[PDB]
Amino acid sequence: ESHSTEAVLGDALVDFSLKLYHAFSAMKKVETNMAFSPFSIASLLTQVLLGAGENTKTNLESILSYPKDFTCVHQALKGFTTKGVTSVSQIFHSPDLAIRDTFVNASRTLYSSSPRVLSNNSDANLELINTWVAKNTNNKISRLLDSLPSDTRLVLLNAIYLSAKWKTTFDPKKTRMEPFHFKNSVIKVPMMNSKKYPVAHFIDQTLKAKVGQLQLSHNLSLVILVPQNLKHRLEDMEQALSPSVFKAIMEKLEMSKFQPTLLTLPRIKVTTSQDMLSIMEKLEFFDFSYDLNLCGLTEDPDLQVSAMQHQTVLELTETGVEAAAASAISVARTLLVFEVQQPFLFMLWDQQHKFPVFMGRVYDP
Amino acid sequence: STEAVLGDALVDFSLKLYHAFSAMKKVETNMAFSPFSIASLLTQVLLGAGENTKTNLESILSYPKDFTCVHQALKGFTTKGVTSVSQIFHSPDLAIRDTFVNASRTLYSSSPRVLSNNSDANLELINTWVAKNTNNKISRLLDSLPSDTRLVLLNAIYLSAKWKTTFDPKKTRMEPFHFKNSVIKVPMMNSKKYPVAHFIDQTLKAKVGQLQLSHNLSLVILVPQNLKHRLEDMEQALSPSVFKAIMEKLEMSKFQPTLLTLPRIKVTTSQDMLSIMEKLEFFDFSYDLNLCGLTEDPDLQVSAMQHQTVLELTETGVEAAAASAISVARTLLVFEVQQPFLFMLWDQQHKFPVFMGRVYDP
Ligand SMILES: O=[SH]([O-])([O-])O[C@@H]1[C@@H](O)[C@H](O[C@@H]2O[C@H](CO)[C@@H](O)[C@H](O)[C@H]2O)[C@@H](CO)O[C@@H]1O
Ligand SMILES: *[C@@H]1O[C@H](CO)[C@@H](O)[C@H](O)[C@H]1NC(C)=O
Ligand SMILES: *[C@@H]1O[C@H](CO)[C@@H](O)[C@H](O)[C@H]1NC(C)=O
Ligand SMILES: OC[C@H]1O[C@H](O)[C@H](O)[C@@H](O)[C@@H]1O
Repeated sequence: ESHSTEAVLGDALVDFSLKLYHAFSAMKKVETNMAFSPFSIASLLTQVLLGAGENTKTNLESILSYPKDFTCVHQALKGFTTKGVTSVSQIFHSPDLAIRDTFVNASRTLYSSSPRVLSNNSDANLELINTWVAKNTNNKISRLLDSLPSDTRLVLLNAIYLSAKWKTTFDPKKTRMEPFHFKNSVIKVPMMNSKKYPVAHFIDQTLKAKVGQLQLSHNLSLVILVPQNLKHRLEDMEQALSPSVFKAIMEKLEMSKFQPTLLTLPRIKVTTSQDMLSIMEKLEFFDFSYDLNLCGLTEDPDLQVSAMQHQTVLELTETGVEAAAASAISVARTLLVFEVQQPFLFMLWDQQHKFPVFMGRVYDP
Repeated sequence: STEAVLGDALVDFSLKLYHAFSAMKKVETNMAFSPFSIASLLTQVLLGAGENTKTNLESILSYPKDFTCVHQALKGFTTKGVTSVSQIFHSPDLAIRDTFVNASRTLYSSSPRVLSNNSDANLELINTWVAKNTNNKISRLLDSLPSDTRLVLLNAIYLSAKWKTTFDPKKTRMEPFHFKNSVIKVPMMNSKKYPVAHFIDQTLKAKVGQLQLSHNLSLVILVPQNLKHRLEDMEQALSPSVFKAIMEKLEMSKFQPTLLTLPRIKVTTSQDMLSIMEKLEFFDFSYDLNLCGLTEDPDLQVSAMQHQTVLELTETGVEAAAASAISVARTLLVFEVQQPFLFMLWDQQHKFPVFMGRVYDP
């Protein structure tokens, strides 16, 4: 019956994540930090897909990389949900718009929420939504929006942050201002260290890059892709990172073993809000502004997604669950390195379900 | 020819001193001393020894019979990487033979000095004289002299040489070291790629690490591998045979970029060497002392015999480090110095130990 679909969804999420990666890369400036959540965006879009028809249905399916009649997905996606994030995602809608019952049941069954309703005046809503996002993200994301349209009929939202932490704590006392290769200068940045941190790692020839997985709480890992030499730039690594490439990177990593290892990386501290309409368009999906068929969601025939915000917050500092083993006094028994000293690309990958929860990159902490 | 033979003899002598020094000193103490400069001072005295004292010194110093070349060889060995002072003083009532003073001048390029008249004038004389010719590194060689002093042997020495490769001072934090069974925090130097020749010796159960210094000197470090082995038991397992092999090995062993931590080495050790000579079973310097060659005077004894080593190895090097050591190029090789350890400061050219010692607590 289902089960099938954890695998199939898994694949589709990888493919989608890259699509977003590049589209995000594009909308952002050229040497910028970014972070976004393929999972939570895909789930929000998959919520919308539930009540899409004819064209909008086939077009979403296309974007999200789902095959035809992938009905199981809505269960599967709820099943995937990690407790290592706090992921909020409501469809709002104006009073003049009337939401179908058969949708609201299916939304409740499967997404355990349902479209909310906007107040009467435009200006009342902005405070509503920012309060509502703040409340259900425990104030991590307070201000999701700075404006709404005036004629707003259908708003999609998605705030998300990483609550998970490192399995293994980093000693804060062992965190100096060490060097990082920004642009062609060198800059000095807070950098975390452990003489023996547990690390699964290897080299990939195709990317010409160092791949480093680091364990986190809730069966999440952080996968880091740094180019090996400084002679390779990040941009050209991005453009060489196929979905086929990527999937092999993870199959490899699953076999690859965590071993005590000399570790430096920076404090990761990335927050990225993004008008996703721009992105959807960048992916060649224009339905959210014209020819939008959400029959399933509503009967109303003159329908368009007035706004679609995404926001990721992501801190990985020293704090871990478990304090480090054998005090890392020396580096006895281990003879391995992984240092992160130039701009790099990262997943935050679910190990259990084999898909990317977050994705991004760091040029400058 | 005698460079080889002297080389061997100096190794053997150095250990003999090591243990004797180990013995006179307390149990978990830093020490540092110079086998070369002590041996040379004793070899100066050997020049004018006769019958018994001659054969007994020869024995101690590990020289074979009729090793006449030695005095040249030893002068030839002298490194510019140290500042080594070593005078035989003597009182006015004692008369030094001419044939000695010429041979001393020829070979040791100095000659016995003479003491003032009153005991108390001499102490200031000698400490000034040692200060002057050691550029104030060793000021106060002595705190007392005997009263009836007739023959004083002295030897101050310090290491002027430095690391080939500088250590970054910015990269020197208060990191941990395993003193006693506690842990203490001590200034520790680091380089992600320092050039280091190293290996493991099973006999000692120890890490051996050579590090290059200026003037064809190296610093050889012997740390026990695990914390489970103590230093004391490593000392007692360190034969001359063991040691000589350690160096033959090291000569073949290659310097390679390597992850390095060690402490700041900062050791100064003054020592009444009579105590040592006795500890080595050489009693001539207080009775049955035959220095016919040095003097005709028949009622002769070495009233005092001081040694003093100063030894700083901090970050300062000749050459600043290559490729900035930004990351760790080629392989991860390691040598970390985090528990008490034993060291040579070894002449590579001539193959003998200039200094020897150990560090329990920086
Ligand atoms: O964990 S570590 O040794 O780096 O961290 C500090 C440490 O510096 C402090 O120890 C000493 O305490 C005196 C106060 O008398 C300070 O002058 C110095 O900071 C330090 O020499 C301890 C003491 O609370 O605090 C931290 O753990
Ligand atoms: C509610 O939704 C599920 C399918 O989404 C279905 O099993 C059930 O029949 C629905 N019930 C009602 C009252 O709509
Ligand atoms: C000086 O010393 C050398 C070697 O000991 C010797 O050849 C020479 O005869 C000595 N001369 C005198 C006058 O003492
Ligand atoms: O590298 C040494 C320098 O580091 C930092 O830039 C400090 O601001 C400066 O005062 C110091 O001398």
